[PDB]
Amino acid sequence: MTEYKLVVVGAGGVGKSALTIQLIQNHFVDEYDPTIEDSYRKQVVIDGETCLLDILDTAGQEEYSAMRDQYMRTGEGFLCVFAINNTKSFEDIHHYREQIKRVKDSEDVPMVLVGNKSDLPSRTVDTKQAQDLARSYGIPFIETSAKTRQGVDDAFYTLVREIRKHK
Ligand SMILES: Nc1nc2c(ncn2[C@@H]2O[C@H](COP(=O)(O)OP(=O)(O)O)[C@@H](O)[C@H]2O)c(=O)[nH]1
Ligand SMILES: *S(=O)(=O)c1cccc(S(=O)(=O)Nc2ccccc2)c1
Ligand SMILES: [Mg+2]
Repeated sequence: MTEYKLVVVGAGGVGKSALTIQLIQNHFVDEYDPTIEDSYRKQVVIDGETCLLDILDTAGQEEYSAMRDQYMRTGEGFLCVFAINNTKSFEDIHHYREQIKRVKDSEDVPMVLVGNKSDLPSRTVDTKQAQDLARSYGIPFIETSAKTRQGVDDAFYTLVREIRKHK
């Protein structure tokens, strides 16, 4: 069946592991070693079609590793994640997006900007700010909460649909 290679990038602490574990396993994890990089798998149905998702959840110390580069080159779509309560993580988005364009040597790369931790009231990044950034990159912006599951499926399936159309 059709397989999709997705990569979740963003500053440490933004919820990459929580988002991926929520999608794959339907559990919210509040204590996941931030140094663990791992690939996750799940069969899902998207628009009536069964497909296999392969998802790389990234750890900071592997950023410039050869193995990370292999996964990035073969990756087909990228979630760029920040937390809506952490301005620094939002400021960092350009760094992750720049690395993707470099490794793929392309402007036409499926990506979604993800604003996570939407269930937290102490917001510091406005949705309008993130939509403007998303617009400037030509990508969708999806609000998520790994805790409540808000937008989790939407974020990953939107990326899959982007890849599906890109193919
Ligand atoms: N309230 C809330 N906490 C979250 C959310 N996503 C992640 N977290 C928490 O943020 C911390 C870091 O998340 P983690 O998945 O380890 O981030 P990573 O470093 O990007 O993998 C953990 O304490 C998680 O419980 C969310 O959507 N809502
Ligand atoms: S890894 O051990 O090279 C690995 C584990 C599971 C799946 C894959 S993959 O062939 O599907 N490549 C990939 C690339 C980007 C994001 C996820 C998976 C590789
Ligand atoms: Mg993690």
